[PDB]
Amino acid sequence: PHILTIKHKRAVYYPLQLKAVPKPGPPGPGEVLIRMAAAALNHRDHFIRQHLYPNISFESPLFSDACGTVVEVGPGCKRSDELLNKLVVLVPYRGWDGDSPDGPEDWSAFATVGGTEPYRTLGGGQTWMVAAEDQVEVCPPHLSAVEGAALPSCGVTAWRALVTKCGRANVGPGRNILITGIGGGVALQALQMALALGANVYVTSGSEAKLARARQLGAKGGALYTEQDWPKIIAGLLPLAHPLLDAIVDGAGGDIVIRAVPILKPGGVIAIYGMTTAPVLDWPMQAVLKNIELRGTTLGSRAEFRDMVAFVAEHKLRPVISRTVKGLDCVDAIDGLFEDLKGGKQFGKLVIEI
Repeated sequence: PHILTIKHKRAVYYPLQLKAVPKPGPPGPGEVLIRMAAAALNHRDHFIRQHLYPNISFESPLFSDACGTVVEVGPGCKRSDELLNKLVVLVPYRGWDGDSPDGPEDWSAFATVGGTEPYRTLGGGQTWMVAAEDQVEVCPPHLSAVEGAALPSCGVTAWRALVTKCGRANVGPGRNILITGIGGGVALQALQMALALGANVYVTSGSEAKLARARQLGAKGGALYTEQDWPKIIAGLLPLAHPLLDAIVDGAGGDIVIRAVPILKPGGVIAIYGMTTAPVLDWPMQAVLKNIELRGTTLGSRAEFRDMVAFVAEHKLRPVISRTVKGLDCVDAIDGLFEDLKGGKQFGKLVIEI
């Protein structure tokens, strides 16, 4: 019965602390007890380690991705027979319900769990977890604990960025979707989802090895953003019957807007979920004239999460996994997965078997 948190140090990097804590008690009313099986590391957790993320905590278990087996259900559980002795996935947030799709109703109530305040009971870096029967969803029956762990926070982000940010009309048969920086956690998730939705999915990478792996997964074409004319290369791959891109799922920022306007249809959506390059963009006047909308997105509503797992459970989508450390005890191995995150040279998710 352990828990994995960061500890104080003094441009910083907090070391990992393995604390032995008592086993959680019986589940309260409407709560379920979860035997943790696997926790996936996410890109957000790297900024927590350098304090570049708001509301970090030296007491909350880390990782926003948790997958475990519900062992005990509490009194008054309406999803009891649905969750008992089954693998479930935690929603990686609270304070965002399905009745407000545009965003959380109260920004002061919304918080991202995992290594942050105030929800110190929710997190993947722990052997046990007690949580509400509404905060978990039934893990797709075809995924292992490692695969289920790699889904929640990067799946609902990609799911929302397609069906709501881009628009279901833009992720269908005959539509052209560019997904920049294939190999990242979020870009891979949408690569599968946009293909299963029926789009003509094209990708962008920095290495020729990552490009080929993307074509192995179903990418109808790709380019290299290291090439000074990558919009024109992607432009050439588009069919004659529809020579333009419908929407873009970018998570790098940079010059994406000024590069993509000439190859994007009027009314094209640039659904941005991250800005790794620079914390600012470049909005040209040609994006205004083309009625182009840069739609920022992050995670998703509670209904969009439930919608997400059901879509993955139906078409049997599986996430690519890069590495996997067998043991929350091995803190040096878990630390190794952090250096591999910073390097940005990866393809798939980095998970930890609990």
